[PDB]
Amino acid sequence: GPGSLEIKIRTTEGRTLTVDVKPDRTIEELMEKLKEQTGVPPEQLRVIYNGRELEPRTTLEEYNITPGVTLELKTRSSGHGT
Repeated sequence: GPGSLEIKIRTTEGRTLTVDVKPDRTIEELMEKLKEQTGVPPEQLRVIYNGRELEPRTTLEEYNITPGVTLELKTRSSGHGT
């Protein structure tokens, strides 16, 4: 296998990020990386692979998050609470 893989994450800020992650990792990882990259809190975002919505609880291998792809951030405008 590749071990890890270099993907991209276009944000609600309109910028495209570029991080490397492993296919065995969860979307929680992707949300963690984009947080420390652009600064935006992932709890208010949705990761979008090639026009598909990705939940944090699910793995990368489940969505075929392969190297060279562009994930997008569509807003998740609903807070858990105060």
